[PDB]
Amino acid sequence: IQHPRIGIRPTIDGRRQGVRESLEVQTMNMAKSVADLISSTLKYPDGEPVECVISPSTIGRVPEAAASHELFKKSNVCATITVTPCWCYGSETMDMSPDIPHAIWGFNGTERPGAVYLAAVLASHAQKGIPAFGIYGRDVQEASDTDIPEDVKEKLLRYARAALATGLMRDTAYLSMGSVSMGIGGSIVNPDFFQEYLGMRNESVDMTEFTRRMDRGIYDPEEFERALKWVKENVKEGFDHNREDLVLSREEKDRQWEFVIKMFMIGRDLMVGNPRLAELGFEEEAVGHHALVAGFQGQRQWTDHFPNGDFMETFLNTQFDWNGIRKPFVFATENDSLNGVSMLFNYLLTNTPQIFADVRTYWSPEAVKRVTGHTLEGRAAAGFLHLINSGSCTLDGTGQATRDGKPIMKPFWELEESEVQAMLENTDFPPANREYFRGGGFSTRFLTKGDMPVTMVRLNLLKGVGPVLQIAEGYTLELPEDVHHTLDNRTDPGWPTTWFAPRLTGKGAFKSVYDVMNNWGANHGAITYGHIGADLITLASMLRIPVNMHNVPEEDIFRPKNWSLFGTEDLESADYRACQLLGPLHK
Amino acid sequence: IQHPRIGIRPTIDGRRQGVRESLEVQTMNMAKSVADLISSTLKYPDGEPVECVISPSTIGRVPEAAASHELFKKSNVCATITVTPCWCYGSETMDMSPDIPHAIWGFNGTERPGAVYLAAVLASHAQKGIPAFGIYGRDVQEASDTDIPEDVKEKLLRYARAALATGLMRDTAYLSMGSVSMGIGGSIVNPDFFQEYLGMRNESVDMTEFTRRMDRGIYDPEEFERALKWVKENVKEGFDHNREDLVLSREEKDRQWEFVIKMFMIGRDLMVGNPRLAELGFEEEAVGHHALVAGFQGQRQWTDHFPNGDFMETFLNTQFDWNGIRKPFVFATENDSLNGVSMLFNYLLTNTPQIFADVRTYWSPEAVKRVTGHTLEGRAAAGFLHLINSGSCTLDGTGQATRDGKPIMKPFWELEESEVQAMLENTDFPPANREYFRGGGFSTRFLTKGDMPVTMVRLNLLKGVGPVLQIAEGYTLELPEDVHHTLDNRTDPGWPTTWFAPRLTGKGAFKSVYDVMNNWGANHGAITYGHIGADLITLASMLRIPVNMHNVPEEDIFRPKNWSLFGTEDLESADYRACQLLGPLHK
Amino acid sequence: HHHHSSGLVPRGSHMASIQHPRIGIRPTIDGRRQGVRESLEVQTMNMAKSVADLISSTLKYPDGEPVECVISPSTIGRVPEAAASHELFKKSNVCATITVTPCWCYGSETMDMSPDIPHAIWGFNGTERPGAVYLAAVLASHAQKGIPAFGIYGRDVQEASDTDIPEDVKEKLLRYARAALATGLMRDTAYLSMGSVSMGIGGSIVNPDFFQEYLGMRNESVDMTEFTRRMDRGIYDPEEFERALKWVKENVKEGFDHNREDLVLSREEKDRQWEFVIKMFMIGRDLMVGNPRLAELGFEEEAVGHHALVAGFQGQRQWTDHFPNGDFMETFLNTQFDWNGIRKPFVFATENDSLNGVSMLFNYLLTNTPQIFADVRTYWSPEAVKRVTGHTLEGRAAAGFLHLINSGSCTLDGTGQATRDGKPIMKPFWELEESEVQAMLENTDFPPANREYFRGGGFSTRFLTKGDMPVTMVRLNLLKGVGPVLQIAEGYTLELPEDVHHTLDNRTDPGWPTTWFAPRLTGKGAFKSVYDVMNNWGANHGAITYGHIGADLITLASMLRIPVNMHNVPEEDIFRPKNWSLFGTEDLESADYRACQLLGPLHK
Ligand SMILES: C[C@@H]1O[C@@H](O)[C@@H](O)[C@H](O)[C@@H]1O
Ligand SMILES: C[C@@H]1O[C@@H](O)[C@@H](O)[C@H](O)[C@@H]1O
Ligand SMILES: C[C@@H]1O[C@@H](O)[C@@H](O)[C@H](O)[C@@H]1O
Ligand SMILES: C[C@H](O)[C@@H](O)[C@@H](O)C(=O)CO
Ligand SMILES: C[C@H](O)[C@@H](O)[C@@H](O)C(=O)CO
Ligand SMILES: C[C@H](O)[C@@H](O)[C@@H](O)C(=O)CO
Ligand SMILES: [Mn+2]
Ligand SMILES: [Mn+2]
Ligand SMILES: [Mn+2]
Repeated sequence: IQHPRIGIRPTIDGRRQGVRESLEVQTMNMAKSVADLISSTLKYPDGEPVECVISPSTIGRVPEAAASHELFKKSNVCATITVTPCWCYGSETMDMSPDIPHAIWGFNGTERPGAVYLAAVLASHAQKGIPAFGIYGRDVQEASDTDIPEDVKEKLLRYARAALATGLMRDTAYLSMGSVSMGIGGSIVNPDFFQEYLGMRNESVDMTEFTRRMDRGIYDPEEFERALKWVKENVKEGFDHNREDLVLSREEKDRQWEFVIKMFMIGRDLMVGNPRLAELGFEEEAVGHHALVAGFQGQRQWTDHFPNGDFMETFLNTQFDWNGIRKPFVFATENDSLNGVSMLFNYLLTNTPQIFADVRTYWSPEAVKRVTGHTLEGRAAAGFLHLINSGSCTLDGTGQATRDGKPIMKPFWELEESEVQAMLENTDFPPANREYFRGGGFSTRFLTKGDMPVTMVRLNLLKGVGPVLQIAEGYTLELPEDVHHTLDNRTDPGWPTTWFAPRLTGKGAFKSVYDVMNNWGANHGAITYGHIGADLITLASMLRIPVNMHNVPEEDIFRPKNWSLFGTEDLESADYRACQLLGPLHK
Repeated sequence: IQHPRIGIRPTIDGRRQGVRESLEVQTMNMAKSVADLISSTLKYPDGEPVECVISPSTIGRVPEAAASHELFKKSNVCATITVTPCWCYGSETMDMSPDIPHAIWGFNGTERPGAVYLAAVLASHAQKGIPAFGIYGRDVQEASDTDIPEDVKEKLLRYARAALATGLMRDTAYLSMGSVSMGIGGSIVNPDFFQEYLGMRNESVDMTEFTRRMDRGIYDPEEFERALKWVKENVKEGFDHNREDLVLSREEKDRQWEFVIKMFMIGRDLMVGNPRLAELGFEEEAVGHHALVAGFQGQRQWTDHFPNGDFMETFLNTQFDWNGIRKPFVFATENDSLNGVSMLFNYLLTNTPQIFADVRTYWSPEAVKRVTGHTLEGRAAAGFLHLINSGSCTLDGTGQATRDGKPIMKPFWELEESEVQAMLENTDFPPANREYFRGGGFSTRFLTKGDMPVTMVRLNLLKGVGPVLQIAEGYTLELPEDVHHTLDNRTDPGWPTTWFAPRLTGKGAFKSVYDVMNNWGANHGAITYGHIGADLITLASMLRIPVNMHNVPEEDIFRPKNWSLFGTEDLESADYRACQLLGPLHK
Repeated sequence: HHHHSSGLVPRGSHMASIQHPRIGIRPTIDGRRQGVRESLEVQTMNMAKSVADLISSTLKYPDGEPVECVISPSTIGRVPEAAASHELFKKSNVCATITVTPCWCYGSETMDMSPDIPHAIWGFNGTERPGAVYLAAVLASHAQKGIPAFGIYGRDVQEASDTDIPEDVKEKLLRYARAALATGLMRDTAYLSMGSVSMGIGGSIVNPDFFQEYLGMRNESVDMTEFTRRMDRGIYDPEEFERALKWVKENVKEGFDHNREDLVLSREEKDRQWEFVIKMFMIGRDLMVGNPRLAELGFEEEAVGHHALVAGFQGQRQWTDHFPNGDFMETFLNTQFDWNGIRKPFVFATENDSLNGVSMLFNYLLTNTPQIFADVRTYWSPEAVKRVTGHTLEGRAAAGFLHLINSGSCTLDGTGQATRDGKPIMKPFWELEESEVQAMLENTDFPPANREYFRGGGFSTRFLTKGDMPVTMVRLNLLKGVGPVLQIAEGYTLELPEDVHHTLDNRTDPGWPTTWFAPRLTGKGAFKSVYDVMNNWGANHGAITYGHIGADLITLASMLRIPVNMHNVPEEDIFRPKNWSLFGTEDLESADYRACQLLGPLHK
């Protein structure tokens, strides 16, 4: 995990003998306010505070712009924010970097035309096709007012979180383990997508590597022993649903517990390397694949023979193991790289682990009544979705973490001992259903606490357009206990469950919960704690991915200012137009 | 100012031995009705009545179409209107000129298929990609009914005014004086825009020319003397806000009054020439630059040394000076050529002078209450915009002209003596603020009467798309006198002020007055008397400039009939599509 | 360094200066370790080391400094080493990449993904390991992923443990480096228009999209009133001025006055105009690069300049109609010395012909030699020469020639008075001897401007470029809907017989400077005849450099995805990214247009 910085660029009126000198402090202050707001509010996936850099001076004329540019280049700046309380020149003071986002915050004061620079400099951005965000506060502020108003903070932080996400993906890899899984689209990996849109590389390992490392001892054995121990004490084997002649013996299941632990270790070591492997004389294997995100093909070839990926998938995505509480490793079942990236967007925006799930069933109220007798009320009133992965899910997905007595998924550094324990307690691990996975393994079974605000997310590849994003904000549901159990046993009671109801709007594909599912573009979703729809819209716009479907309210949509020039009425079409024309960042 | 004509083309059923002869008069009459409606209702910027030409005969077969075409070519026709009460052939009778607008008015009668030609001939236009407007009245009329119904007149006149505007720009120049002003986008002049969209040329003069003409006596000295005299008697020097050591002596200010007068003269002579200059033996300079519109870079290089452009800018845009009441010369501060064209659209559509202004502040109700104590009511109820140029503004912008006891900006030929006097009385000219303009000059200070209906307009260049138009209909505001003075002194009390509130619609960027400002694409606006939004939409469509933002009601949107084929539901997207595909007129 | 109040003032010596873009050198290696990788480490890192030595010991920045190279933190075997590398280059100001290897490496795992900079790959032509094999493989990935890369592959199999770079490889590495560096040097700098459009000249209608999209460059502009403001307000170094005036009096011979009788200026006026043009120089120079002395004299805003690597003075019409012209200014900006000493030139366009300026800059940055700005004035056919002079042309002039002669100004370096091995050349400033500076000054005078064209006055530059010097005439033109296209014509300056020279000169504009130019004809395309070459020249201006740099420009242009519409470079010298050949191998021109078309400018 690198530390992309935000460059704060304080532009000023270049005229001296009065004007410039009188604005120096006020201008430099706006920069500091912003550096501070970011560095005290946002954190990298590793929990360290975000870092900003200010331009070496205020920017009144081009050479100051150049020096600012000089400094940012060697400072690993992934986005810029310009701030000004006055009029400044524009093409003379603007950042020209075409490969990063930019925001301009123009102080809404009267003494000095701050808003006038803002709009002028953004005209130049639109005219020169360098997308920039415009941040203009609602209320005239006093020339001395030191505060960042609330509307401005919201825009600054949305921007910064979105920008940071682009900053963190850049130059990292997606690691495929295997390749295509059962003809699943997102598992037919498209490097052009990663390269053009995300600035990302593609790495690739045949699953035989897993076997190789196992046969040849290419993993930490002190670590294996500590892990076996930890797993026995912490991980409860669940009910075996397997038919008589497929039920594995206790010996065989025990051997498989060892195996799937080894799998988890190897996956980790693949993604990020492991110094320990150099100590054991596997100097090459030790470096890893530089993967911020990976996936495991699994079915059919691997899972037909060897224990499945559930354990590995589950724990890679979970914020702890025998080594302690930690960042997750964003990881995709069935090597669904599109779902992986969907999860990755969510993760970089929140610093929270991410649920991978099949969108399994839509339950209409009529069908629940028929099958269960129960009439749905509250959030489930309008029907809902059975989100359930084919074996694995982040343990944080239980929703056992708590804030203000409500369920959440937390960044790892905020997790309490008791919370980790609760996730463990409320999960068991049923043997793999051997008709689907002759090779065995152990799935992950739990039920996500209800009444938890979440966003469900999917990237899809549309031929001849590229990626499109769909967003669905909603809430998890708790159902009556009898209702849950009827719908569970009828579906896959061996796998983890989340009951999801999306917020309806009466607009678009959100007229009804059916319409949502009927417009979902894959069998998979990434599900995050939090209502992060607006954040995703912004990120999408930074990366020029059109948003085909969302239920974020129009007022929170925050896009580079030049999107408006493609239209203000038909935001969706304006969006496709802008993305179409600008194309990906790294064409 | 040339006199573009409208070609009226009366098409008829070619079948004789009865049918044709029986329709001759009725058809020829429709033409005359239309020629008359236009020539008695519309006027050129010089006040002369618009001129029409009818085809040399009715058009029943191609050779009549050809003769019509022959005649129009040598008749300086800038748009056509076909009129018919009957069925006619279509591809046989249609105008093929691809570089001008066309309208078809099909009489809504029953005896004879007039509406049937209308729709057929427009199909051909759409099929052959020659955009045409369709003008069809709501109510069946009697075969003898000689009247142009109201819905038809509205469409005919909207079309004609829009068409005439394209007619008047064509083959004229924009003159830059200087080039880029303080990195302002619209001042980085794009000749492709002028050439491709407006059929216009680009002329260019370094500001040194101004100095040259001054040192070398290249202006009318009899005119200078009459002007000095007139300015002393009519122009009141305003309060000097300059700090002690910058305040200029009375001698020095007097020298500067002479200078800025000379500036005004030279600008005029540059734009349009001056026979007087040939008499004084400056035969070359006398021809001018053929500019229908120009701009003056001003800052930073000129204004840092010499008296600023305010006076010149102000009077060029004002409908009188020491030589009497007259057409304005559309003229842009800071050489903002985009604002200049915005003003020019407005001007050719109305024959009224045009306010150039920075969109300075958005005043929310919360902020007014905080700063002033006052709670806004009436039109200002929902917040408003401080429109204020950095020194200059058409004196007609005072709003001292009156119709039915309401403030207006009038075409010059309608101005009364007392009205001109009132504009003068209610304006003074404060010395230039020398921290911004070391070189001095005198700004233009007044406050625009409130409760005046206006449209604010801006053209923006969107990279890889081209120009896009934004329209904002609203009203000027009168604020409580204490309220005005607080907001003024706090901003720039030395410059001219217009308080603007746009009409909100709940659609698009017009949900709130903030949203309007937040979606304004430049620091500048052109502001015209009148609600001319619908006229601008039409003109935009003629020139294939997409409209990105407007608050004109959907029912008044009047575009070539083939726009509907790009869609009837999503008018904005249909619009971008059509403009995208057709491209500019002179590609 | 920071102002006591707000914000920046020139460190300095000057404010904006010549950047030091690095070439990043990536040694890639086989990832396998139970013997193989270790066995190749040394030979691999040597390749890298020796390439960095080749570049740093041969090539210099415009300021005379050795070019800087950066090596990857390690040999590159798997992605994470590539990431460590990219991580280093991102903060080391790397303008281009060279991958070297003697062995097989894992293509897409090891490749550089930067889309905004050139990449070359050199595969050791050895037998022991698949070096070329990596070369072809990784180049295939570049073409598949649309990230252009150059392929350097030596003609003759080398022994493992030969550490000499073969001559043919050297040629390619240095052509690449030279071109790559020109890209890196232009990037993030600005073009400053002084004035804007001059007499309706195309390239003087400055096009920011070109600068931004193609060159990664900014556009600055001041109206020429800024000169008058500075002159009137003393915004220029007056101590400097006094030295300059004295040096000019001593070193600048005023030329014969050709003016119409009633337009001839008095000695008093001429002397005033002399002071004026010197201040114009100082001011134009100050505008471009800034001046610490301006800060000292209290003009802190001004002191900073316009970050201008290249600039232009509009002049005509409205300045030169009134004040002395910019000939003196344009001349000395492009000349490699003045009162302050021998010095890099400041690349500078007459008539604000920005495209000429960019053509000049291409040349400057490829060669470190100053640049001739010319009107391509007249094509002299042998028949017209015979008719007009009675002389039958021979040697390099035999097939006719072009009269190259700017409308007043030209680099004094373009006299061709500097010398190497008996031959006339133009040199980088740091190689110029005293004799040579002196020679130039002695072979140039400065005629009063022609007041029928320049009522304001001033002084033109007049000299004759020495014949028999290899030169390249260059021009970028803008094609609507395509973008920039580049035309190149290699040839020689000519020494005409003296009678022929004076007859032709005096019919033309003997007040201006002359280069007589013969382009190498090839029988191909527009180089069938000297006439054909002029008839296909796309502008009234050209940029002429010493040397034959056609191949270097071709490589440059491919890097910036600028097509070459016309060049006389031998086909075997054409050195473009490997993927250009996937666009075709017979029609190199069309392939080049398709490739530029598709890839587009670096920074769209
Ligand atoms: C149950 C979990 O086991 C290990 O991860 C411990 O290090 C954690 O802190 C937690 O107690
Ligand atoms: C005050 C104005 O002065 C001159 O323009 C007169 O010709 C006008 O008619 C008017 O009176
Ligand atoms: C005319 C003189 O020529 C050389 O002597 C230079 O070293 C001096 O600086 C001056 O340029
Ligand atoms: C268990 C199932 O057969 C799985 O193989 C498959 O349905 C999925 O997980 C859906 O992608
Ligand atoms: C007076 C100001 O400094 C002006 O130079 C500038 O703000 C404008 O007029 C805005 O375009
Ligand atoms: C004297 C003429 O006007 C010259 O200035 C003219 O031929 C040129 O320089 C063409 O660029
Ligand atoms: Mn699945
Ligand atoms: Mn302004
Ligand atoms: Mn010339």
